[PDB]
Amino acid sequence: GAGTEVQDALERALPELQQALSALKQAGGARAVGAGLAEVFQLVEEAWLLPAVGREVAQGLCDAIRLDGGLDLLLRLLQAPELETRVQAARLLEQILVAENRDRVARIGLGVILNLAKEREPVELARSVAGILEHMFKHSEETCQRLVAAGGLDAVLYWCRRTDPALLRHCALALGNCALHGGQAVQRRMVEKRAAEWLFPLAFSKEDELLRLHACLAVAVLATNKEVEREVERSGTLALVEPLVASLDPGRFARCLVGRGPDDLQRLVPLLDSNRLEAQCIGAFYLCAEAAIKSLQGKTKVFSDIGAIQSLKRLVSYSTNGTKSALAKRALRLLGEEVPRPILPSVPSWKEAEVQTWLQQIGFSKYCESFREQQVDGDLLLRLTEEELQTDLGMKSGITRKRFFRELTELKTFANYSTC
Amino acid sequence: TKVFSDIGAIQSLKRLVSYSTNGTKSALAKRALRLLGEEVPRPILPSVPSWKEAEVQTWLQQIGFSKYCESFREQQVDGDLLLRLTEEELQTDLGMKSGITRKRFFRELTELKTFANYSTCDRSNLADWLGSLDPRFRQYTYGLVSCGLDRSLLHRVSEQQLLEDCGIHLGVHRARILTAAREMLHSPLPCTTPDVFISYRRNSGSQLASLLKVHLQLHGFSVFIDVEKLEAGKFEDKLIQSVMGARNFVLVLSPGALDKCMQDHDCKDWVHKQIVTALSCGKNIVPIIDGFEWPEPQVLPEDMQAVLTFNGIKWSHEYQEATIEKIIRFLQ
Amino acid sequence: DRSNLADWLGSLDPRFRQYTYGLVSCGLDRSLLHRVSEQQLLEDCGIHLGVHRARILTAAREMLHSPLPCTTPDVFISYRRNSGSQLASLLKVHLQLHGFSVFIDVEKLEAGKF
Amino acid sequence: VQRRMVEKRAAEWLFPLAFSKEDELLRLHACLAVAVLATNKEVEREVERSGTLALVEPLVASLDPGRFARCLVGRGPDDLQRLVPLLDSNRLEAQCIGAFYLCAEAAIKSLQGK
Repeated sequence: GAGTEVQDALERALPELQQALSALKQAGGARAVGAGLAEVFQLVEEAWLLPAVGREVAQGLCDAIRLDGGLDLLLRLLQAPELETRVQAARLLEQILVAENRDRVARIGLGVILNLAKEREPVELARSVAGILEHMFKHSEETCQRLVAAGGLDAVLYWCRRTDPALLRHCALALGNCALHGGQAVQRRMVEKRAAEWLFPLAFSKEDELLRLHACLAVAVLATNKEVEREVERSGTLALVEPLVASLDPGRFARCLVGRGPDDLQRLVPLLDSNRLEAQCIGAFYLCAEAAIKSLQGKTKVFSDIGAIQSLKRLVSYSTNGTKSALAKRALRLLGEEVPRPILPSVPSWKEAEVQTWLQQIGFSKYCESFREQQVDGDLLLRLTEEELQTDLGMKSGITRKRFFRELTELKTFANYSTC
Repeated sequence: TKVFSDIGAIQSLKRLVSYSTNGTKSALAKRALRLLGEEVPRPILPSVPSWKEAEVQTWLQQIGFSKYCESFREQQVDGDLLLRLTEEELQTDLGMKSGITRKRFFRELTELKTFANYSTCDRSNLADWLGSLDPRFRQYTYGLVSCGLDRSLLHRVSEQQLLEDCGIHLGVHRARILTAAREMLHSPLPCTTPDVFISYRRNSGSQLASLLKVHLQLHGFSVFIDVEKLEAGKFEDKLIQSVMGARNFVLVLSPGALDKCMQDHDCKDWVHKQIVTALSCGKNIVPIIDGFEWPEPQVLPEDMQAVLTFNGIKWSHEYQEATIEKIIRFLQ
Repeated sequence: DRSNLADWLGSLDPRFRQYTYGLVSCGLDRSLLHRVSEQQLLEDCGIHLGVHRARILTAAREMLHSPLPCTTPDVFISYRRNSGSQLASLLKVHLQLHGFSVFIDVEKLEAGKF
Repeated sequence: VQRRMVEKRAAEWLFPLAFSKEDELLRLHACLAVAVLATNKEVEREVERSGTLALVEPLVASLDPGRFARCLVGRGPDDLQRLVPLLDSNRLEAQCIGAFYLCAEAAIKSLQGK
């Protein structure tokens, strides 16, 4: 297996990590410390930059740094009043924040980081600080809330008036991870601090493409917050979403990844079941990119259990948006799934045929027989009832009935009536 | 390691994590769970509205009701059909024949709702309102908002409806909420064009233009930005009207903006076009120097040379706040 | 319980105590007992002796009548982080027991927000 | 067809090949051959008399699944299924070679995640 090869690369790097750890123990003014930092940075850099299976190599490296020297070492280096020390150490952090690294650095010394945020002048420093927070806003709602009480939100917002590419990429990605990982009152805090009004200069850039894309994923998941929905819209930012999604391509940046796990994907399907245009389009976009990637790897099963496939059968069935429908179909075919036809809006005039078609298009094809028996058509459908279903159509589970009526409503919600 | 089971804290230790939110608490709980060598459950999903059948099964296990996971995957119980589960539904269709079971399942279901998030479904936080009423009134947030009700409309519900539609059964709670509502009506009665146009180089000043937009909007200034990324389609049709609608006219003097406006006597340059129309309508024109060097008058077409007469404002990328208050002093 | 519906039912009748949980499992307390219906006490609170129902209820409408249930620092503590800490806590206790809004440097870090 | 094979001394010519001191995949596949043959009871008695199934278990012991699973990067949903009958047989050789190839393809399909 390749695991032996990863162990091989480790048997090389771990000694280098010991050399570094040694080099860090001597409290050099700015020379030996910085040297050790810079080198161990490259050691884990080529680990991430390992063209072979090198992800888990870097994971083992950060594991060793946590089990040998921990983070508290680096934490104290962050309180060393010398800039360069802080900067380099922060760079190191920026590459070592694994989930467990996040847990530790949170529990022990996130407040130190919070002290680093108050100072923002060195663009190289600020870049690192931003990325660190970005990874940290992925940890826990409590962690976020703490970052919110602290100027852990003020800093990323102050940093939206500068021009560093990686910095702004960090800030956008950060606030996006925040909103998706903050919590109800947290999104509140976001908008109440003019969050969208500072996601604006970034999604609007003529400079970077992933910058705007993520910067719009942010406002998009925000749109899942009805409570601030009205303020988000008033910011004048959700306009930029659909044009941009139209502009770019799923695959062209799916290959800029090679993406997510079974939980960073699932935190997005709620973007597809929303009521708003922006959430649907960005959701279909990211889902199409990850569908291409997971089909390349062949891991096309996760989507089913998280179940976006059903939604992808709805952002077309009752769709009306071209870009939305196109991206949805593209993800459906990259997942190799039955693209349904756009159903007929003149639901009054549905004959038994489209009744059967529709019955399938909701995964209730299991009843198509019963309905073709009872001649359910565009009228007898819309006036279906409880006793009718449960008794004559044998749908014995109200839990079924409760669901069928749900979809039936959404259908009517789409249904046209110019005939009746 | 057997005493804990019979005293039964293990169940609690599966709850000081499941609906946990405290890091130290959760950590110590997991540590005890592993020292007892017990299945640490995952922190369940707060967006209970959006629970698919999967997490429904996961949760069903995480309460020791995995014995029903089969029945629920059969009935497609999800983040909605779950929250609206009822007595007859459970006992009859889901075969949970013991009410003593049902009484317990509903107990946990309540605690779940007590934790459940609703940022997708509520619109005006009936959640915290019920919460501020009673810390355990939160258990009917979805029970309500599944009936088109909110703050502003709670004041006219009947008691009966709250029994029939909202599915609450503790008549005491019914009277309590209702009385709270008629008071919500009484003391906290829920009652019922541009000013600034942005002209900017399509690439260079775009960044700073967005910055100015943000600033002035945060200061309450109706600002119009050239949202279009094409500079095409309707060639100078609606944007000119937007110019006419903005009393104040903002222009970012970015490097390389005016050289494509020089000697465009054909009025082809959209920026130039906006310059001419804003000049003609006598708007409050605001040019903003940032890295741009002043050109010759004659090299510009006469219809746009008038901008050189207005005050140039240099932008400080540091004192952007002071730069913006200075900018605001010029507005009308 | 939060406000001892227990002893209240007790002071009413030594064997009325048998519905404490029967009540507080319905969000009721002292201050809110005065507006329960009889029916609720049959349906929600699950008591069945209608005599007891009338008796409690009558007691409540009286609870409303005679015993109607109605609705920054002054002192800062500076102390050595280790030496005076004990005596500082003592002073805190004393002055609080005397009704003095006292602020103690609760933080054990002397760090964070400097 | 397997009849025709053995009747033409098939195993007796799979012998010089699974016995090679030269190639490792050569013998391995050369033994997979006699192994699936062993699923033929009708010739089972002749296969055994050829004196070839002896070499199977020693060889399987010698080599490794992964070391040659990486010599692939394997099969599809039908070139795999034509082998599980090697695991449900009654004989030692079929079981061992079947578990071997299955372990290699399990490593590969886990690498891909399939």
